[PDB]
Amino acid sequence: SLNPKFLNVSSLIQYIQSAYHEPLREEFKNLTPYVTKLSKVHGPNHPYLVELKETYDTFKNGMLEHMQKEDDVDFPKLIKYEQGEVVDDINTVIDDLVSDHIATGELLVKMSELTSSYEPPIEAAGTWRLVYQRLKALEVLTHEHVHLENHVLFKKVS
Amino acid sequence: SLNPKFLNVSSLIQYIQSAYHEPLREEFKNLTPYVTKLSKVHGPNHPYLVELKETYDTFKNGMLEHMQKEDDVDFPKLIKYEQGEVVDDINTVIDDLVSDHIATGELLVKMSELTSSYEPPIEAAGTWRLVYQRLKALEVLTHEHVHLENHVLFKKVS
Ligand SMILES: [Fe+3]
Ligand SMILES: [Fe+3]
Ligand SMILES: [Fe+3]
Ligand SMILES: [Fe+3]
Ligand SMILES: [O]
Ligand SMILES: [Zn+2]
Repeated sequence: SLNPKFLNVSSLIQYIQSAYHEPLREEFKNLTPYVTKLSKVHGPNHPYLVELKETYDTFKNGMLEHMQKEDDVDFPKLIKYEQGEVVDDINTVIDDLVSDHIATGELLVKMSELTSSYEPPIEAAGTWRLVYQRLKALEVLTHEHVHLENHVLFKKVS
Repeated sequence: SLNPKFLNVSSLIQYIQSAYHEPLREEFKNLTPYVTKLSKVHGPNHPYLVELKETYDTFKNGMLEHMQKEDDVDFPKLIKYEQGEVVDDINTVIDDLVSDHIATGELLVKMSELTSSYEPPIEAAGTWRLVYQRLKALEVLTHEHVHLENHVLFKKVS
């Protein structure tokens, strides 16, 4: 059980990528077909499952583009700033990054509302219950991720 | 709390250095005079105290040179190996580094045995109680330090 205090910016970014980015990206690939099946089968008579599908999709692609910007563009800046080099939009960067976290957040709220905190109705079975199950764990994984970035990584630079 | 398995060999090595190596060095600066003093004072009265001074000093000079071996020659050889460059001598390193861990190992046992189990007599006061506390302190940081290397960093490359 590491103390993050002792991880520098470059290594903490690494941990965030191995523990959160790469695990999230993979799950978004495995879950997505289940989430679309649930909406195609039981959406016809449960419309909220389609709102769930549509919301999950938006949260999903929101994450994936966001991470790409962090990995390929914005974490490199967070490093070179703490590596001394002049990065004059460091405050801009960090601001857009929380704008993104906030927004993905109120999206996770929406999914948690629609599912009633991921408790299936009894008349759910099979896919329906797995979808809820995995989303709940994804909601948890996403909160940890962003809390680590927000309250650890973004404070080492500012 | 953070999971060390997700760090790669180079991020983990940085962690070892900040969290363990640089602390241990700085503590050896601070604690060494007290050991010598407690040995000088109540050491005649009780000789096992000077057995302790000489045992601690051996474990000190040991750790110190062994961490410089890792910092200057062997944590490089491990990074360059994880990075894909051709490092033979790799298991020769991993095997000497545990040769030195197993060493500090049975040595820390003896310091602990010498000093009841870091239990100070009823005669002890001031100097004598600080040293035992700071040693049992130091004794546990080394367990963490050499358990991290042994079962994470070394099992990463192996
Ligand atoms: Fe991220
Ligand atoms: Fe993020
Ligand atoms: Fe070490
Ligand atoms: Fe070591
Ligand atoms: O993220
Ligand atoms: Zn797109």
